Amino acid sequence: TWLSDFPQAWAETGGMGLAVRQAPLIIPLKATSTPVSIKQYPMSQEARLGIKPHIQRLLDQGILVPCQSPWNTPLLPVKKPGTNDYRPVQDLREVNKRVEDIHPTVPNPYNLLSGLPPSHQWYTVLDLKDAFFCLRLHPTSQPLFAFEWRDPEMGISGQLTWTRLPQGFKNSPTLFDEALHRDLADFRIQHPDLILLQYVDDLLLAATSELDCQQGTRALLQTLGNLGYRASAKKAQICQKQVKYLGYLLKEGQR
Amino acid sequence: TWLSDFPQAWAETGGMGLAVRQAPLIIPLKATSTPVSIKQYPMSQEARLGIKPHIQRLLDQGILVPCQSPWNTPLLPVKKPGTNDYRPVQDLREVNKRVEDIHPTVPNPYNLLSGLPPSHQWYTVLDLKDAFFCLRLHPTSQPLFAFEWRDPEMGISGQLTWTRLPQGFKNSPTLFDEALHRDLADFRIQHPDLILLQYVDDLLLAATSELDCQQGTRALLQTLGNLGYRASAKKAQICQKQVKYLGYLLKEGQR
DNA sequence: CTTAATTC
DNA sequence: GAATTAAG
DNA sequence: CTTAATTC
DNA sequence: GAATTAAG
Ligand SMILES: N=C(N)c1ccc(Oc2ccc(-c3nc4cc(C(=N)N)ccc4[nH]3)cc2)cc1
Ligand SMILES: N=C(N)c1ccc(Oc2ccc(-c3nc4cc(C(=N)N)ccc4[nH]3)cc2)cc1
Repeated sequence: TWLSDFPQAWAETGGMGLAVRQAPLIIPLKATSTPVSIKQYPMSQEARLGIKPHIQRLLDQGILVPCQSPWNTPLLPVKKPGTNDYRPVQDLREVNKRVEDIHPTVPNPYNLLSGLPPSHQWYTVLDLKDAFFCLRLHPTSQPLFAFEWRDPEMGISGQLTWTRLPQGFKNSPTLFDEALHRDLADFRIQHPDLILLQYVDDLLLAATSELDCQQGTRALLQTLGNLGYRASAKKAQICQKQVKYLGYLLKEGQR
Repeated sequence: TWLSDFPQAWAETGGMGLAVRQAPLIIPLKATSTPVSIKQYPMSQEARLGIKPHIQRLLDQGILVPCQSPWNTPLLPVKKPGTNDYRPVQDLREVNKRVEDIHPTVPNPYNLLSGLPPSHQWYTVLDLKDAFFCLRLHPTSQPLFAFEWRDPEMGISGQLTWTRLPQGFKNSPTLFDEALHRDLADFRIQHPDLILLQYVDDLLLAATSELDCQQGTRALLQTLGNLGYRASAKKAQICQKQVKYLGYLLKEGQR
């Protein structure tokens, strides 16, 4: 009943996340950067109809808000199979080129796993849902990610932008990893005998016994829920001696 | 009257050369080499008519002789401007690949000229005509360079081959340089105060005074003539303080 | 005429 | 990978 | 739809 | 240099 014991921690039962302890992020631009406004390539009705539901959902969630900005980047008619799942994909390359670089602090999977001791063979893997959207963007940095949205049948005035850390932004993974690391520092301190590996939104908790893993997982879920993050209950691998993490299969202390 | 004083040394007055002091060359094959017989691509009448005179001249000079050989390489319809000067060009690449490698002892022009002292500013440049043809090929190595020659109007049976070091053979330049160096060793010994640079068939004699250059050039021409080599009287640059050698212009001690 | 390398 | 060179 | 890289 | 990839 992991699902029922922690209603707030699961994305399926706790509503959209919001890292309440994290201050809205301010995105520094390179010293010579000036806003760039790239025109939106005309989108076909089919692509527009596919994307529409997502845009409305995000507007309802307050993740997207109307705005007028000197910045503008293109939205793409992206999918995968044939012409389904039209999730909106923003081409933020011209924005990324004007944003100041930050040190890449997210360790590569290989080195991250090196920190997994043979002594801890009871694992719990969790992946946070819509992780980036949990981090607020400071109002001053919001205009930077604006894009155009039109509804030929009288819909929206013009531009919309993100109030949360967006997908496609070059520093989103790193900024999210650093945050969360900050939010989970106390948990690590409260559970010295537990191993916690973090790779952006993918978490691995390792314990020496099934009990400790159970007690540790309870604590982690409780903490994540309270902080405003949400884990996928569907994909959760709880207290297993064999789990799939970052492309590896952890078994018998191997990999 | 350099031309009249040394009839035997100039190609224009001494007949074809023949290095009488040099033993016929034997060309060692790689340890696993076996003869290769490449078919002659059909040659058009125009190409055949252009090449014909050269082949006959060489046969008359004994430089080319009939033969039957398990080796055979192609003759090419080579020219330059449009369809003139049809000098025979043999593709000896499959023969070169089967001949044992030798150390490249011919110095590059740059290093060779480094041996030209500022003290010697009176130059004489000579280039030997048909240098390679002056070196005899041992009968045992002759079959290696065979090619096909036909005269639709009943001319030659089949193959012809060289009795002299041929053009297109990978070791001809080096073998010629080494020979000649051997033939001119005494001259260097008899003229210690003279500088003699050799680059295959291109010679540069350098002296400190116009007189020494005159006396030295006389001696060199006499020696070359007696040994069986022939210098181009037309291109000869005699006792000049400015001469063109190996692409460089030697002047005021420069280059 | 082939063939090995260099460009685009 | 189809032109373009360079060279025997 | 772009755009930067990789192949052939 | 024209395809083919990969990715925002
Ligand atoms: N596809 C196209 N339109 C074009 C393709 C190629 C182009 O240029 C060039 C093609 C070939 C060379 C070039 N080729 C060689 C071959 C050499 C050898 N191995 N003998 C030795 C040196 C050398 N230089 C130099 C430049 C220009 C245009
Ligand atoms: N001319 C032709 N018929 C062909 C041309 C190209 C062919 O293959 C390939 C083409 C392109 C790739 C390839 N392209 C990329 C682009 C990358 C990027 N910068 N996002 C990152 C990694 C990557 N791999 C790999 C193989 C096959 C056939």
